[PDB]
Amino acid sequence: GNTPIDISLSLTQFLLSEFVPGAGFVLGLIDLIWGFVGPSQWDAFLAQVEQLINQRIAEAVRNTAIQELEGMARVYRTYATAFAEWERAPDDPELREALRTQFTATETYISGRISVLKIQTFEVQLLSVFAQAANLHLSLLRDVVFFGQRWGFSTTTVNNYYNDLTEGISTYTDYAVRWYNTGLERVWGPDSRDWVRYNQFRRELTLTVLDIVALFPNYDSRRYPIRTVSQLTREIYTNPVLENFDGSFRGSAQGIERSIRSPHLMDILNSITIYTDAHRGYYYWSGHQIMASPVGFSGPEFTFPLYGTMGNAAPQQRIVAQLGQGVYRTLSSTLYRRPFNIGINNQQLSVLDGTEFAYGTSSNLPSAVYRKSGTVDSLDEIPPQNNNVPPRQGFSHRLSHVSMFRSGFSNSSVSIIRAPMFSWIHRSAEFNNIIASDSINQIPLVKGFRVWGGTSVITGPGFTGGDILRRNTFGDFVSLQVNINSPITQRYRLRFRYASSRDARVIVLTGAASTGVGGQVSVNMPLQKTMEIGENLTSRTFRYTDFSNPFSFRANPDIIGISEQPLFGAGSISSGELYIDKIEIILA
Repeated sequence: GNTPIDISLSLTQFLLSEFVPGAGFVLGLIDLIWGFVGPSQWDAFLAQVEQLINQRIAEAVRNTAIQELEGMARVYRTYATAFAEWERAPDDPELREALRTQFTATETYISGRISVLKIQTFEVQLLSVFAQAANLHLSLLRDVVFFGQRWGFSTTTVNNYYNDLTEGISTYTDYAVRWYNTGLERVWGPDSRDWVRYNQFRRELTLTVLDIVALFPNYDSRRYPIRTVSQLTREIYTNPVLENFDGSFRGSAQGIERSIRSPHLMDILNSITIYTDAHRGYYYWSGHQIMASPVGFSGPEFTFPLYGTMGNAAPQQRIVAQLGQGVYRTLSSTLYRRPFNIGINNQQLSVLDGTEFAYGTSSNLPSAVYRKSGTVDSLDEIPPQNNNVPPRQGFSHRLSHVSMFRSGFSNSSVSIIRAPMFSWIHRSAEFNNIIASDSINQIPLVKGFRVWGGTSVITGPGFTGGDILRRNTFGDFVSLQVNINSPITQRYRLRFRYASSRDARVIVLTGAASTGVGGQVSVNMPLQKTMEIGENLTSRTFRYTDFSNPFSFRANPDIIGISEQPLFGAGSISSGELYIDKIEIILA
C-alpha cells in the first residue's frame, strides 16, 4: 500500500523542510513524484477522488489526462539531468545553452498542456493531479527567476518568466480552492452517512490539494530570497464511532458538524480526562474533559466545558496527551448494541468502549489505554509522512482536540450516541514560535496566545493553511510569544501578509508583560487597500508589506502585540474589514 495520500504527505514534508532551489530540490521532486515512468501512478491519483464521490471520468478525458501527465514527467526528467550536468560545470557556455533550450522546451510543454487537467465537468476529479502539475510548473518558474543570470537568459526574458510565476501562483491557487469548495458542497447531505462522506472529501483533499496549494507563494523567489518554513495549522477530523457505523442516523449531519469547535487560536492539547458509563454490563466512554495551553506554554491552562455526560460506572481516567511530540495515533474499539427492540431500559448504544493513545516519540514510552484497544486505526486515515521509519517517528499529525457528538441521556432515551471527535493538526505547527537566524520565519497570527476584544478568528479562505484574524474596526489584534536564539541586541525586520478593503496603519509593540497589556512601539507600517468592500477573499486580495526597518526585542521570551491604528484625520470611523494572516521576521 503506497496510496496517493502517502505520496502527497511525504511531498508536504519535502516542500515544508527542504524548500531551497538547487539540485537537491529537483532530485527530490523526481524521487517522490515525477520520476515515475508510465500511467498506473496517475491512474491511482484520479481513482481516489473518483471513487470518493463515485463518478468516474469519461474515458477519453481520463486517458488524455493521464498521458499528458506522463509527458510532463517525461520532459521534466530530461530537464533535470540537463540541470545537473550544468551544475557540475556551471560556467561552460555550452552546458548553459543546452539547459536553456531544455528549460524552455519543458516549460512550454507543461504550461501549454495543463489545460487537459481543467476539463469542464470533470474539474473536481482532476483536482489532485492538477495540484501536482501546478506545483511542478511553479518549481520551473522559480528555477528561471533564480538561475536566469547564471544560465544565460536575458534580464528581459527572466522578468517575463517572473510575471508568469506571480500570475501562476494566483491563478492556480484560485482554481484549486474554488473547485475544492464546490466539490465539498456537492457531497453534503443531512444523514450520518452523508456527513462521513462529506468529511472524507474535506480531509483527503486538504491533504492532497490544499497543503500543496498553501506552499505556492513560497515559490516567489524574489519575495523569499532565502529559506522559509511554513506552518500548517489547519486541523483535519476523524470519528471512529460514525466512520465505522454500518447504518446511518437520519438528519444528524448538521448536528455533527456543529459539534466541532469554532475557529480559535492554536492550542496544545495537554490532557483528556475520560468519564465512563455503563448499561447492561456494557461500559462506554460517556464524556470527557480537555485541558490545553497556548502556543509556547505562555501561561495558564484553559479547561473546556464538559463534553458529553459525567459518568461514574468507573472512576475518571486522566490521560496525559503531551508527552514527547504528542499523541500521533488512536486505535479505538467501537460498540453498536442492537437489541430486539426493547427500549428505554434496554437501550441502543452507538459508542466507544476503548481507545489506545499512541505517543509520537523516539522512545519506548507505552501508550495510554482507556479500557482496551481497538482496530479502528487513525493511522489508516492520517498516514505517516515517512514509511521508512516506525510510525511513532515518521507520523504526520499530532492530536489537537477531542470534542464529542452527543445524543440522548441514559435516563429515558431509547438511544444513546457518544461519538468522540478527534482533531489532528499537522506536525509542522510547532509548539513554540522560534525565530530562526538564517531563514524567513512564518508565524501565522493563529499562533498567538490572546485575541483582543473585537478581533475574531475566522475560518481561513483555503490557501493559508489555517485560519486568520479579522477586525471590522481599528484596534488590537493579538499578543503572541516569541523565542529568539540571539542576544537581545540582535536586529530584526518584519513584514505582513494581509487583506484589507481599506487603508490602515499597523503597529508591532515589543515591551513584554505576559497577559499582553504592556508594550513599546517598535514597528510602524502602512497597509494599502487590497480589495473592494464586500469582495471575496481570493489570493489576489492578499498582499505583502515590505520588510519593516530594523528593530530589536526587549526580552528573550518576548511578548509582542499587533494592533491596527486609525490614520490621522480620518475621523475615527472605519468601514471595511482588515485581515491579517502572517507576520514574517528576518535578521540584519
